[PDB]
Amino acid sequence: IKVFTTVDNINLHTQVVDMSMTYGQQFGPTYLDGADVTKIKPHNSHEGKTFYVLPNDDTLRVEAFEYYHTTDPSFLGRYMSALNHTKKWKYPQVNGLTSIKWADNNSYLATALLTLQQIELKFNPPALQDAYYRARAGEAANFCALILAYCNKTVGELGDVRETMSYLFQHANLDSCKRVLNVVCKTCGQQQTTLKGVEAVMYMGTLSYEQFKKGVQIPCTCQATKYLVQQESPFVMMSAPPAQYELKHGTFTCASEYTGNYQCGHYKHITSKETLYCIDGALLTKSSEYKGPITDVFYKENSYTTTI
Ligand SMILES: Cc1c(N)cccc1C(=O)N[C@H](C)c1cccc2ccccc12
Ligand SMILES: [Cl-]
Ligand SMILES: [Cl-]
Ligand SMILES: [Zn+2]
Ligand SMILES: [Zn+2]
Ligand SMILES: [Zn+2]
Ligand SMILES: [Zn+2]
Repeated sequence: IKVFTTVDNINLHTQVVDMSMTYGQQFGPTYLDGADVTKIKPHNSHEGKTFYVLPNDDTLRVEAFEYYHTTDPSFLGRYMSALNHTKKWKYPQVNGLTSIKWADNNSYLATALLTLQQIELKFNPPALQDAYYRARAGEAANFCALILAYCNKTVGELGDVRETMSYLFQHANLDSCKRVLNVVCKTCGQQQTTLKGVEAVMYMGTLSYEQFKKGVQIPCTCQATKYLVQQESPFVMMSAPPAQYELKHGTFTCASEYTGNYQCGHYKHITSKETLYCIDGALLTKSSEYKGPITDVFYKENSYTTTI
């Protein structure tokens, strides 16, 4: 039988396999829709199908770099292992967002996936960008399997939305983003650093974008005030340890609810549309008011300068 071997599922390579030998002896580690067939001999109904293989020549290595933006040999295999599960998850439309039916601890992925459908991101690696597009359109198995691989998580492992968003933002074009903070000490006085890229969109310490513009209470080298002078991003992520927080319809984009123990707990997603919508995977609920344990709030921005 003839088959196609790729690394990216774009450059397909016709292959004349031997039927008596395993894939493993001929190509090296070989996969089919995420399922490892390394140790299997070719069945007949495998004829002319696409198998992913671990880059075993320079052409393939270069093609893998250009599609995934990593040369880590574990990557292809971790991706394939995730996909082998994520492809059996369900991806219902809830309030015109692709969510995930709860399975294999995916609270955090659903929340990241819903959040990503509501903010402006361009992913640098083609495999992320192509899968993201496919995901907003309702088929998201690849996109979730990729998030798992890129974040060094595996199916069932407990995940933080804020770490996940953080890892993913490092594969997105934010080069053009900018945060100017000014920090004020009673004794040291004033200093302002610029931050760029990921560090420009994410702050750990309070949920309220308002409070950040009005400044917050951080330590000094000698108890100071860090305030926000200038923001140039399409959004901001404001994060803090879970605390009872009030969400007011129209003052934020969307948010992460986190209920339970450090790590063992469960993420839900609140999005501000015409009313407040709470998406718990496949389950949807709505109310005009919301008060509950929030850990991340996303906000819309273009260009803010301070009047201070
Ligand atoms: C940290 C983590 C990991 N590594 C994996 C899965 C979930 C969490 C978590 O508890 N995250 C929440 C949002 C969280 C993040 C940060 C501080 C927290 C303190 C108490 C309870 C929860 C806290
Ligand atoms: Cl890179
Ligand atoms: Cl990248
Ligand atoms: Zn090629
Ligand atoms: Zn890259
Ligand atoms: Zn599974
Ligand atoms: Zn000081």
